[PDB]
Amino acid sequence: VILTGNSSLCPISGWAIYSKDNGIRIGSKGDVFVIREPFISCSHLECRTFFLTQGALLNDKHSNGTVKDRSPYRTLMSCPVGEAPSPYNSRFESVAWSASACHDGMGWLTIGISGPDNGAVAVLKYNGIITDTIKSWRNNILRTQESECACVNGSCFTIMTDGPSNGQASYKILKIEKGKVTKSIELNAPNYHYEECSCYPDTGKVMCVCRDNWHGSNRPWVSFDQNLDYQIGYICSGVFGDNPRPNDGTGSCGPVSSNGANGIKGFSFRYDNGVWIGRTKSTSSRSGFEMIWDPNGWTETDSSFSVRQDIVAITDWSGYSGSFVQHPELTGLDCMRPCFWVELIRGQPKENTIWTSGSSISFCGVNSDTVGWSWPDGAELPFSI
Amino acid sequence: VILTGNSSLCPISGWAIYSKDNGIRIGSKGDVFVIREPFISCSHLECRTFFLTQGALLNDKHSNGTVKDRSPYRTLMSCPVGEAPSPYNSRFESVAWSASACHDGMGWLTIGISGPDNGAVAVLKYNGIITDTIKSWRNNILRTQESECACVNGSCFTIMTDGPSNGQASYKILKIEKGKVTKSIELNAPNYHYEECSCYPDTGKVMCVCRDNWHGSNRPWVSFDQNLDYQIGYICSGVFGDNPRPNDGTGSCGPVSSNGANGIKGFSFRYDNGVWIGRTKSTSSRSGFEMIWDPNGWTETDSSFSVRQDIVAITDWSGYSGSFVQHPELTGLDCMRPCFWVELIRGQPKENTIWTSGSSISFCGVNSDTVGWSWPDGAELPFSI
Amino acid sequence: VILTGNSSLCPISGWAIYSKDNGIRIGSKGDVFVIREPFISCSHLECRTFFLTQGALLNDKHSNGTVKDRSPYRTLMSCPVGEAPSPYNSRFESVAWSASACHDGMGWLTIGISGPDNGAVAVLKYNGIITDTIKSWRNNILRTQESECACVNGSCFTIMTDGPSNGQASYKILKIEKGKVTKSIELNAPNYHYEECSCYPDTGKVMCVCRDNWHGSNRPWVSFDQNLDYQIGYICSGVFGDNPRPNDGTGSCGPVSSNGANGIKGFSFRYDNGVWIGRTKSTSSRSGFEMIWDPNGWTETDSSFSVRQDIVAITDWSGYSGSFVQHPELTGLDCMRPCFWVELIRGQPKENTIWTSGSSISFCGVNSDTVGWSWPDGAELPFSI
Amino acid sequence: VILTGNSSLCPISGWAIYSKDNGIRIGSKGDVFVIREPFISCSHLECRTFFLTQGALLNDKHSNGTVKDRSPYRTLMSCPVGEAPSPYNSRFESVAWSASACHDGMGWLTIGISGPDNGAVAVLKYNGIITDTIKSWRNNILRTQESECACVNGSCFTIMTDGPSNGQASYKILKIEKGKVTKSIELNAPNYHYEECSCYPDTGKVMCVCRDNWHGSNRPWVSFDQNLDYQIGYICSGVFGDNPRPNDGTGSCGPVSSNGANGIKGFSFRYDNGVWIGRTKSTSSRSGFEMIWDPNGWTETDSSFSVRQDIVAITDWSGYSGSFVQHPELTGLDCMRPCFWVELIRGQPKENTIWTSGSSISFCGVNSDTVGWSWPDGAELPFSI
Ligand SMILES: *[C@@H]1O[C@H](CO)[C@@H](O[C@@H]2O[C@H](CO)[C@@H](O[C@H]3O[C@H](CO)[C@@H](O)[C@H](O[C@H]4O[C@H](CO)[C@@H](O)[C@H](O)[C@@H]4O)[C@@H]3O)[C@H](O)[C@H]2NC(C)=O)[C@H](O)[C@H]1NC(C)=O
Ligand SMILES: *[C@@H]1O[C@H](CO)[C@@H](O[C@@H]2O[C@H](CO)[C@@H](O[C@H]3O[C@H](CO)[C@@H](O)[C@H](O[C@H]4O[C@H](CO)[C@@H](O)[C@H](O)[C@@H]4O)[C@@H]3O)[C@H](O)[C@H]2NC(C)=O)[C@H](O)[C@H]1NC(C)=O
Ligand SMILES: *[C@@H]1O[C@H](CO)[C@@H](O)[C@H](O)[C@H]1NC(C)=O
Ligand SMILES: *[C@@H]1O[C@H](CO)[C@@H](O)[C@H](O)[C@H]1NC(C)=O
Ligand SMILES: [Ca+2]
Ligand SMILES: [Ca+2]
Ligand SMILES: [Ca+2]
Ligand SMILES: [Ca+2]
Ligand SMILES: [Ca+2]
Ligand SMILES: [Ca+2]
Ligand SMILES: [Ca+2]
Ligand SMILES: [Ca+2]
Ligand SMILES: [Ca+2]
Repeated sequence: VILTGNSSLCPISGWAIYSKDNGIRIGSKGDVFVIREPFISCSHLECRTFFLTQGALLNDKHSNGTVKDRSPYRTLMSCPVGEAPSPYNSRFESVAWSASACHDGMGWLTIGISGPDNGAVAVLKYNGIITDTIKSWRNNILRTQESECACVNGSCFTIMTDGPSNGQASYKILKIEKGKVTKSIELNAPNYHYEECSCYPDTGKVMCVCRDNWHGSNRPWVSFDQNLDYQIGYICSGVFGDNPRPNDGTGSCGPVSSNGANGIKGFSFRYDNGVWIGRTKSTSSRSGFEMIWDPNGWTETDSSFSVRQDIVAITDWSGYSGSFVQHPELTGLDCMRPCFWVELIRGQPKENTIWTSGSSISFCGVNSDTVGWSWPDGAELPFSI
Repeated sequence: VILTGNSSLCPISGWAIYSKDNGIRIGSKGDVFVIREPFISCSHLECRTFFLTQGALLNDKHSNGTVKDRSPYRTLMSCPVGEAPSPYNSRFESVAWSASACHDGMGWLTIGISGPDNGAVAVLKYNGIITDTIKSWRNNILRTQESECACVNGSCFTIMTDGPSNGQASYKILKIEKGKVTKSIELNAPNYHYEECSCYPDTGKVMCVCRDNWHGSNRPWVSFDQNLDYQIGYICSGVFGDNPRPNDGTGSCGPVSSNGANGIKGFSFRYDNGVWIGRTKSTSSRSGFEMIWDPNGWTETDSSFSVRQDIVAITDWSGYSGSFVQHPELTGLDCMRPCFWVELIRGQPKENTIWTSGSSISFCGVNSDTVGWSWPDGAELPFSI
Repeated sequence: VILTGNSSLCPISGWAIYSKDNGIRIGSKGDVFVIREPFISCSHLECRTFFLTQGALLNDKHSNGTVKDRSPYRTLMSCPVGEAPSPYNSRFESVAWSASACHDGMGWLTIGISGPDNGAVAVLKYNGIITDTIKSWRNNILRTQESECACVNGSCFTIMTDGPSNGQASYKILKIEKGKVTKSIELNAPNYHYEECSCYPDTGKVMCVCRDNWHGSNRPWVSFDQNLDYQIGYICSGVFGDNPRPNDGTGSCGPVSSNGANGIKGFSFRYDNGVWIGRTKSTSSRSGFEMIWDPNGWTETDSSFSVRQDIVAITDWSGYSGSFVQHPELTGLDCMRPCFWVELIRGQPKENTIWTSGSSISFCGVNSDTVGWSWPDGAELPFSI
Repeated sequence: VILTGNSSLCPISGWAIYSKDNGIRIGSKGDVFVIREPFISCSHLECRTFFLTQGALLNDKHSNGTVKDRSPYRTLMSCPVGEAPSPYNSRFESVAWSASACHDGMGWLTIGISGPDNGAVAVLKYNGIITDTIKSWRNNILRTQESECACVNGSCFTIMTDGPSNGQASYKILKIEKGKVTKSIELNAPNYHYEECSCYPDTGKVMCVCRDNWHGSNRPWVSFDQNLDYQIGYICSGVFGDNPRPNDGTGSCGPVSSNGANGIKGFSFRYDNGVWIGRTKSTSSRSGFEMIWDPNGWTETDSSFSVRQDIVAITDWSGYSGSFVQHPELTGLDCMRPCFWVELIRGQPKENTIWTSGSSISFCGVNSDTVGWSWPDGAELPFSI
């Protein structure tokens, strides 16, 4: 089976809870990796949580966070959805301090970037075998999604950035077939900033919603077909999606400069001119999480919206979030099902531990009754070490 | 292969021990979840233990049992029958503080209820994919079996309650096909109370024996066909099945008010006008367990019975119990095999630990020689934390 | 595939080492069961180590050996050959304080005896489903092999004993087909004593070599065809096989009374009128282990032998031992391959720990070069708890 | 599918990182074996890490490294590539203090040598079943590759040494078919010394690059066809491959006596008259690692080379290294892909711990962009025990 990727997004009314791993609570006693970016991706058969670890466990001296983010120890691993990430249940994928993965219907593509800041190399694997490499073209921290790539009709697609995180950088779309790059194009995007894209397939094309770390408190997007013919923009809604951000107000279809520097990995789903935005509840802190349906929010700049569904209370820590889909080949549906995961970050810099880790929760979009609540991490910090 | 569910219960004389997990004894040293309701359910290929955890391990601070029962941390997980429930051998099923699961011959149906007391939502999954949701209709702790649902001819069936635990509530039978609710009916059951139903298939229909928490010390039952044409009653035997309960005496085919408030999840199997009742040995405490064959106990009110088989001594803790079956498709028999599990609850409120957990034992009904004994939990409490 | 069991034992010259699990050394730090009787049995596909645990781990208070041997906590579990027996790698088989298991080519038969001393019940499972039970007929500790049953032509065979361990008891051969007892016969064996038989298939029949705990320092044997037509005797060699035993001398084809009380589970392989005897090196202590080829030792009473191969030095602890075979269906050979395992018992009563456990080693018979050595347990006792 | 082994080495420009297990960092907290020689080998389906353990865990008293290398506790085990080697994820292979393994397309061949120094026996297994033994022919530490054997056209091939480690010894090539030795030949190699060969298939033949422990600071090699018609030599490059070694200078096509005694397991790949040499960065210590492309280094004695790629910085420990390949049957390529692993040795003698263990990294040769870096072990020593 190659996933066709030709279906359109399912009609939905809200979000039903799909998983919660309690990784940090369990890690208080069990042997659980210190992790970041616990992104989900699915095949035609099953779903997995991918993550990066510093190859260190919770409640151990090696969890000391002072280790640079981009270390030679960092690896991309995966485990079944909803399980604490342990060396006893986790598959090794790639050596990586920035990553993506996705399944095309026939096998897993994983992308893992390691190496020095001035010459990082992305190693691409398909079915665990090295199939290609991509080296840094601007010599300044080649980096990728930290969530699932998108697959349509036997090709898979991702976005990579190279250059400053605080100014203009360079952004490329890659088309990958059985783990080999067969096409790429650089975005002609002056004044845009793309990091940490959340990309999903929809109607034979791909939509990516990303993080502007330079000068945007709304989210940039890029969409493209199988030929890499692309469009770019920012989400117009005055319901601002980044963190930090200003209070909701008048949006812009370009980068909103107020509170624009810095950011958080996030996602959104476009439905016609409307948008489901996932975002933190706080405008200043990585706290809380909510889903907002803004029926004109893709193209219109008002701060009006119609539905809010709570996911994590503002009194609890959240973190990165990303899209994942479930294809008809997996679900038996006639439409592409949208889902998302949230990383619940504990420890530094907000809390007094030597380490920083996340646990995860995830939700799937359904057209049936749902409810808002708070499903926070739940660990009591500090631990012993 | 869909399970037909058209066979009648096997002729049996007694109960042969099937499993014992020693979960709590193992968890004194190993990495074992704090759990409750370790219910067994089987496919055409294998049997699993399902359970709810607060996503915390024995001998750890997060096991602190002051946490609400209905917490956002609670998850339904499963592991192979007879193994200690660990993060290293347990599959994630659903986020849930009340649950059921069963296999239809083709895939697993899991039902996990989470969300707030005033608006809980049951998430249904078939083969791990969300297929439906059911929202609270009385805004008062939507809740379900805590043991296996029953499947017949490609549909599976369960009971949900919404409303007070100490007065009249609302009870519904759900018919589910490949994870989708295709029919439901509310029981017209004034003066009845149904919680925590133990439901099994028998001759193309389903029988549920439940817990009246309001005002009955005998057990309510409901039976129904594939169309949800139902019958209701209480078990007539003066061999009372609930805990607490009075001493054995004259029964009633309606709710026996003496010691009727409160209760424990349990089960019974109807054979003609007779009944096998599983029950605690104590009338006041969750202590001991025994199987009683009362050959007229379904419909007659005397306190006479013909066989008692000891399962757990009165000097040892017991707990929840439930039915599960093994279908002909699994066993190769021409009849439906009755089995049951018993949860052996340790810790709070009876014992001085910060936590409450159960281990489990299980038995299958056989027409060959058996013996009574005591197979208790066996852990030495307290631990270290 | 049903295993035919029609081949004869392979020609061999010695024993090549097959596995060593280091269970107790690993258990010093890891989560490893306290176990006894780590017997191996194989299918047409793979080999497993079966064992009994008290459902307690090494370095834990629950390992306290003062627990009766015949406890309600004891379970039969299995793990892959050569792996430390852990709750994280071990399959649950049966609740049992005495056990057997074997594969017929189509599925696993397990036999697990639990219950009280005066009315123990053997639960038989095939493919993990209960298929039969056998209750104590003398009301005095029904008990079985503690090693693999033997399968020939789709039937499997075992020996059970009921009665005194220090005087005349009752001994039965059972023929089991797909987990159902289809035939049994009681041995007419006055003055014989059979416990803990080690039984293997050979040329369409079964040979069992056992332990006389009453008054024999040589080993009793029983052989039988598929109809349960049997013969009985004792191994004639003056190379005495039990522990304790006298120094080698003149044997007897009946029970050798000198040092005859007490014993140890062991095995031997008959080749024509010759015998491969496995035995401890000490005559008084469960110390050392060696294989001895006595070319006339089955039928003749001299103490002469031709080959000794060391297995464990006399300065190291050994323990129970048993036969297992590998059938042509597994190996591709034209003959039945003999193998054996040895349990290396550590702790009480010989050593100052609260617990008693064994690790294991195993060897297969080959017609190619081999060498004698010592492969002892290797743990340094006591542990922390 | 038998692996043909008829393809020639893939054209490559550099080495892409394939795995990193972080074994020692993880073992600071988790249950991880003390290991040595973590060699990788692959089938037509997957790659595994094989390793020797003393059957003891990190942070435990049994890790005490005063134990002989050649102990009866040492076992060959395997786990998936990139996972910490634990008792919970590792398969048992053989009892062994020296080993090799490889897959022929149909099953795994494992070779494990145990027994005393004066009479060691190699036990060969195919699909886990004993298929042959080879006994010491010089009664002086029979020993083998400590990395994968090489398979071509249904036969697999290895090298064994018997005799002094500090003088002339005896060297044999073995040809093995389905686990059975079908041919062997002794090398007529006066004044050569072969230990710890790294052997790979290439164009229907096999090339082994080895360690001269007697009197060579360059590496000896032997190549042979399927008939065991062989050639011998030393790598001519003045870029010396052993450790210890002199500074680069004039090489020799025979053994380079300067700093020739002692050595380290290593590998090299021949391309035409050129060579990729993997080596430590230090000439005196097992520190650093680098890959050097010397385009005439197989046959010419100059110290010129054209490419250096850094793998581990000189300020970090390295250790043993070996070749492994990925066959077309696995990769879908039309050429034989070269890979290598490096063992990163921590503990004794260089560091103050009771133990010595290695973690691992591995790389595959690619014709696409790569980068040099340092991917060292990363553990902070000592631990607690
Ligand atoms: C998590 O990682 C952190 C970074 O690695 C650790 O913090 C560091 O701790 C070290 C202690 O090893 C400390 O080192 C220096 O501290 C002083 C500088 O302000 C200085 O006085 C010290 O110099 C003395 O000691 C060293 C021996 O290491 C000798 O070489 C010197 O001659 C002298 O005697 C020393 O250089 C760092 O300051 C500190 N890093 C920073 C910048 O925060 C944490 O310890 C670790 N956390 C845990 C819990 O392990
Ligand atoms: C492994 O299991 C063994 C058996 O269970 C334990 O040994 C037992 O330890 C207990 C202590 O609980 C001991 O109990 C009695 O000891 C005295 C009899 O000689 C007697 O003075 C004691 O009576 C006092 O204490 C009890 C409280 O438990 C009160 O009820 C009394 O009123 C009085 O104050 C007590 O009854 C046993 O003697 C002993 N068993 C034997 C026969 O060896 C081990 O402790 C255990 N090992 C470990 C390390 O845990
Ligand atoms: C358990 O939790 C409750 C409420 O949070 C608290 O009062 C109590 O101190 C806790 N117990 C322990 C031992 O931490
Ligand atoms: C390690 O073993 C040696 C020899 O048995 C001994 O001399 C030493 O004390 C041991 N080290 C430790 C820390 O136990
Ligand atoms: Ca921003
Ligand atoms: Ca709007
Ligand atoms: Ca532990
Ligand atoms: Ca009640
Ligand atoms: Ca009655
Ligand atoms: Ca005896
Ligand atoms: Ca003799
Ligand atoms: Ca050398
Ligand atoms: Ca050169």
